[PDB]
Order: sequence, then C-alpha cells, then structure tokens
Amino acid sequence: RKPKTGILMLNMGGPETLGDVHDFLLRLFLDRDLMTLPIQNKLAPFIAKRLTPKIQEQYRRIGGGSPIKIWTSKQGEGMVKLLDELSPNTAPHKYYIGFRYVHPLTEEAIEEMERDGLERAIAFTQYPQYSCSTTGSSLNAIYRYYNQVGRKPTMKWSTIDRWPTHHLLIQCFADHILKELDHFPLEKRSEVVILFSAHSLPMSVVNRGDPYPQEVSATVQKVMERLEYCNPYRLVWQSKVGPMPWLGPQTDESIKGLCERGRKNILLVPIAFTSDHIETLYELDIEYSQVLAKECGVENIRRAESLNGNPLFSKALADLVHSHIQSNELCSKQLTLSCPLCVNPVCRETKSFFTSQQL
Amino acid sequence: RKPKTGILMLNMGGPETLGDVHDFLLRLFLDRDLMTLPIQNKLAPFIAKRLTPKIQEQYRRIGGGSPIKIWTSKQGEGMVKLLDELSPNTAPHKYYIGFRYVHPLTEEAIEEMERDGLERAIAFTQYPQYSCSTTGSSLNAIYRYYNQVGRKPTMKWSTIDRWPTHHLLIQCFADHILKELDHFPLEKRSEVVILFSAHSLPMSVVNRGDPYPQEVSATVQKVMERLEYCNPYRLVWQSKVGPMPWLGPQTDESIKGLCERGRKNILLVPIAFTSDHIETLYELDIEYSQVLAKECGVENIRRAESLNGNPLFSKALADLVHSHIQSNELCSKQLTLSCPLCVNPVCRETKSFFTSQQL
Ligand SMILES: CC(C)(C)c1ccc(-c2nc3n(n2)C(=O)CC(CNc2ccc4ccccc4n2)=N3)cc1
Ligand SMILES: CC(C)(C)c1ccc(-c2nc3n(n2)C(=O)CC(CNc2ccc4ccccc4n2)=N3)cc1
Ligand code: FES
Ligand code: FES
Repeated sequence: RKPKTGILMLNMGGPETLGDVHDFLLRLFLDRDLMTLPIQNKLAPFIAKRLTPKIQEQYRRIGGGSPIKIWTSKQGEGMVKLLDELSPNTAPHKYYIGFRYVHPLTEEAIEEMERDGLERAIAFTQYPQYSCSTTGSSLNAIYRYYNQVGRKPTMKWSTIDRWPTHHLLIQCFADHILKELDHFPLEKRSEVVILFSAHSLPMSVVNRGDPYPQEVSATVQKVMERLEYCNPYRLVWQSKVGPMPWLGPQTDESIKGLCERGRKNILLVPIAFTSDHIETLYELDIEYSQVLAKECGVENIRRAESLNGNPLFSKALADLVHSHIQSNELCSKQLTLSCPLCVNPVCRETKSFFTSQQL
Repeated sequence: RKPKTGILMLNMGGPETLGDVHDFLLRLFLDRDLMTLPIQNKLAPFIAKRLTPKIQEQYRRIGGGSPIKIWTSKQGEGMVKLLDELSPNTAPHKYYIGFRYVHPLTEEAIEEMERDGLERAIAFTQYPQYSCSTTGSSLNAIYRYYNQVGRKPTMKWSTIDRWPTHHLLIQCFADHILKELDHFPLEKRSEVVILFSAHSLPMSVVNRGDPYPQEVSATVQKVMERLEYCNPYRLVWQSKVGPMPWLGPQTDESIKGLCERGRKNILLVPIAFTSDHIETLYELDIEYSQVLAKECGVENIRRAESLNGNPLFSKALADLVHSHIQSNELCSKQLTLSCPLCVNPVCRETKSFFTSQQL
C-alpha cells in the first residue's frame, strides 16, 4: 500500500566512513544557522580540509565512523511498526532520515517524501531539547528547501519540535542509570555522583535567548525525580571548541574537580542525545573516562548506555507521533516565540511556515 | 508552653528604612561567600559609603525601605499556626528570622534559639533554588557561628536547603500567573509572552558548578506543566552588576528585544523569590516596566503578584517542614555534593555539620 504518513527524523548526522569526514565538516562550517563566519563560502572549505585528518583519527579511534544512522534506522523501524497499529487512520507510516550534514541530507529526504506522494509529513527532531543551532537549523532547512526550489509543498507539514520531558524518554534514562548503578561495587553505590552531560553552547548563543539550557535542565530534573534523588547529581557541559566563552562548568574539568575533591565514583549520563556518537564513544569514553579519569586517579567511572536500540525508546517515539497526530498540533507553543534577541530573519519565516499549514 | 521546635527562616534581607542601607551594604560587601575583594576589610566600607546614597534613592522610590521582614513574619506566623496542628508531637513551633545582611542577623537568631532551649532547630532557606551565593552563605554562617563561639549546639539541627519543585510552591506561582493573565485584554490573552525572571549569577560562579540555574529551570518547567503550556515562555536573568560576564539573556534586553520584534504583551514572573523586594518593586516595576517599556512602545506589560501573603504559600511552608520532620532528613541529598570546582574550604565543613547531626 502507498505510504500515507511520513515521519522525517532530523539529526545533524555523522560521517559513516572516514572518507565521509571532509564533506561532513564542509557542510558543518557552511551552516550559517550553526555558526556565522567571515565569508562563509570561502573560509569553510579551508577549515574542512585543515581539520579532516584530526577528525578522521577521532572516528578511527571509535571503529571508523559514526553509528548514528544505524541507531536512527533501528529506532525509525520500531517506531513505524508501532504506529501502523497505534494509528490506523494515518497508516501506512514511513520513516525518513534527514541528516543535516551528511547523506541522506534533509533536502534529499524531502524530495523522496514528495516523490512518494504522502498526505502528511511530520518533521520530528531527534533532539529532545530545542536549540536554534540544532532543531532550529533543521527546521530552517525544510523551509529553505521549498523557498529556494520555488514551489509549494504537496503534503501537509507539522513538527514535533521538542520533547524534553516525555514520560517515556525519562523512563528510558532512569532505567539506563539504574542498570549502570548496579555495575558499581555495591559498597560504593551510594558514593556515586551522577554527572548529566550535554553538549555546551557558546555564551553568545545562550545570551540571545536559546531555550536549550533550560530544557536540558528540565530533562535532568524529571529523571532525578523518577530516581527519587537516590544519588547526588550535577548538570555539566561538554564539547566546547574555540576561544570564545561557552556555558560551563565543563564536563572534563568537573570530573577532574570531583576526583581531586575525593569524589572518585562517577556516573556519566549523556542527557541531550538518544544514541551513541562521537561525543559518547570518543569524547567521554576515550578522552575523559580513559585518559583524564586515570591521570586524576578515579576509583570507578562509568557511563550510562545510550538509548540506542531500547524498545521502550521506540514506543516513546511512536507515542510522541501518535499524540501529535491526535492533537492536530502543528508545532509546540514554544516554537511560536522566537528568541528575544534573535537576529536571523529566517527563524520568523520558518515558524510561520509551520503555524500556517493547512490541516 | 516552652517552644520545642524552631524554624529558622533564612533570607538575605533588606534595609527596612533608609538609615539601614549603609550597614546593609557594608555586611553585603564583607560577605566572602558572596564575593571576594582586594583589602576587603576596608575596601568594603569604601564601596558601602560610596553607594549608600544611590541605594537609599532606590528604596525611597518604592516607599522608604524593604518589605521582606513584613512578608517573612506574615508567612512565618501562618506556617507556625498550621504546624502546631499538623504536627502536635513537635509543637509548640516557633519561627525565627535569620537575615544575612540586616537585623535580625542569622547569628542573633541562633542566640535566641539557644536561649529558648529548643529541642530541634531547622535551617529553612527561603530561596527555593539553591545557590552557593544565597542558601550556601546562610548555611555557612550557622556553621561559623558555632565555630567562632567555640561550642557545640544545644539543639538538634537539620536543614531544608532547597525546594525548587514543591507542588504547593508550583501551584502558587501558577495561580498568580493565571490571575494576572486575566488582567490583560481578552483579545491579547493568547498573545502574552511569559518572561520568568530570576536573579542572575556571574559566570565564574555558574562555571564552578553552582546548582542554581538548573534548579530555577526546573521550577519554570513545573509551573508551565501546570499551566498546560497555555502561553510561550522564556527564562531570563536580572540584577547583573559590574563589568564581569553574567548569565544572560538579561531581563531588560529581553523585554526590549521582544518589543522591537512585535511581541508587545509581556507577563513578568519573578520565579526565584517569594515576596516583593527591591528586585520586583524597583528593578522590574520601575526600571523595566515603567521606563524601559515606555521607550520601546509596549502595549501591555504586567508582573505576576509576588507570593507575599497568599495563605496557600503558608501551607506550602508548613507542608515542607512537616514532611522534613516526618522523613528524619538532615538535608537534601544534593547538599552532600559540593561544587565540582568549589574553592571554599568552609563548604565541606558546613555540609558535614548538617550530615553528622545527632538525630
Ligand atoms: C574553531 C572552529 C573549529 C572554527 C569552530 C568554531 C565554532 C564551532 C561551534 N560549535 C557549535 N557552535 N559553534 C554553536 O554556535 C552552537 C553549537 C550547538 N550544538 C549542539 C547543541 C546541542 C546538542 C545536543 C545533542 C547533540 C548535539 C548538540 N549540538 N555548537 C565549531 C568549530
Ligand atoms: C561592582 C560591585 C558593586 C562591587 C559589585 C560586584 C559584584 C556584586 C555581586 N552580586 C552577586 N554576586 N556578586 C555573586 O557572585 C552572586 C550573586 C547571587 N545573588 C542571588 C542569587 C539568587 C537569588 C535568588 C532570589 C533572590 C536573590 C538572589 N540573589 N549576586 C555586587 C556588587
Ligand atoms: S535564533 Fe532563536 S529564534 Fe532565531
Ligand atoms: S562553592 Fe558550591 S559547594 Fe563550595
């Protein structure tokens, strides 16, 4: 039967092989919604070639490439199977992957969705917490695709643009935390400090009103509520690059600082993404857990398993889509408010593209 | 009957008359737990005398002094009346006010509590969201009091050191928001943007691991969950002083920016304090709502009423103390973890003062 409802799963993506690294970096530094640079069209290419060896080596250290597509595909597959039974009036459902910086690109997915002849299209960001730099950039790409191509969509669009406190997302984090807590020595279980770690933002982004830090905080609070505050925790921030100010404290300095102050049993919880990727497999597991943690003399440092193939996460995805369909929502109420100091004209047009959709 | 249980209500405090301003500022600039300054013991009196006229004028503009003591006393009285009936086994209950920077000082309250011969003492911070600069400094003053006087306490101590998501605190915020939403023109109700406003922190404090921003974010999310996301919102930060970087976006720049971008109906929500004080009556109501708002051409800007005398708030306080008593808790689990980059040796000794208390 002809696919009726398309679910576009949005993620920045990662290079699947070492050969994909260069184009990945090129598209990344060209993204003006992620960063603005002195003559983007020219400075980007240079940076991409300069950094390709370093980034290739990082991916070599974790097996030769990004696992994002594998996990996204597994999650998409399980989601669609549930949706076909959950929501027969909108079935058959089909998932599409729209990566921002690697193939299949957001634009290629949109083309296929259109070619497939869908009645309904759902832009489903895979970042639970909204940032204009992540979800915002992916939604702008959808708007820009139709504007630059110069035609109107042939399908009804809507977006699930954030979901930082969905009860089943929270349950999967809490489950993975408890499972990892059981792998500590029983005599140290109560010693364990939970470090929720999320990708940081430059302070220039924070200070213009990005909703991300507050939404990440909401996710952390719901998880710890569900765990009944069994262990002490902090929310810390990773992956800062460059010389400008970023939101701290940094995850690596926090691990170092805790160890030096006698807190030598630490559980890392990646709280802002739903699968393994370079940030967990390289930055946390190699850069921080292996090297840093042993130079500072940790007793035990573990990391909760990423959500990856957990079938409860697939139900979380399908419930989110199901509720979105039943509610006839076009977008969250939060998307209707642009950042108080937003300087980007596209954000207004992208917002109105979704709020104005025919039902 | 002899008071049995003392509830020490901790707050920074504010000058009750213009004559109290100077000493208020002197004690503030001497607080090493709030800030460090060169030649503090004599640079503080210098800054205090220099700024006294300016601060006196701000207090004159709102009626001649701080209302914190009036509201704290009203709230404490209602809390005691409920606690005597909620928990007869710990009655009679008596509240004490321990202000950090004005009379009655934290140290003076501890002396009266000891003199009253209480069995049980509860350090009850009036900041729902923990910051080392607020609750931390107040708790440190209790530890230092016994340290400097050189004796151990004659009453069993414990602390309610944070409560950012207490369900009755949340309900009081939501009630005051809805009440204020009704005061907008009906045709603009759905268009109102809710700006939750909280005192900012220097980035040096944020970056050392202060839990305040994450806890404020949690309060915001719980309030908006209760309001069923009826309106769009942002969390923004006020009261920055000095030239160093502070956590933004700033409340004033945020109001200006929204107004210039066509969002002309704004509801301010003081989310990090429980009564009116200089931040609401002067900074928000005069500096931002009257002055700033007039310049930018806003249509309607209102501020949710402070919790002040709301009897549901008194019920919240008594509920917190009662549950604290029933649970035999000495402090939150979160207090057992000092900041990952804490450089203050007192924080560990204060923490261990509370965790080691005889039950
Ligand atoms: C020095 C050179 C090498 C030229 C460079 C300069 C700047 C940058 C850079 N990197 C940024 N910049 N700027 C932003 O402005 C915003 C941002 C947010 N990104 C997220 C936010 C949340 C996330 C959650 C889950 C998973 C991923 C997430 N990613 N990352 C990169 C390189
Ligand atoms: C330039 C001169 C004049 C020398 C100056 C310099 C610096 C400061 C200054 N002010 C700070 N500094 N440093 C901090 O490091 C931390 C802080 C936190 N304060 C809160 C945090 C939450 C709150 C919630 C509810 C109610 C009140 C709250 N207050 N305030 C004052 C003056
Ligand atoms: S940058 Fe946040 S809405 Fe434009
Ligand atoms: S400053 Fe936060 S615990 Fe010492």
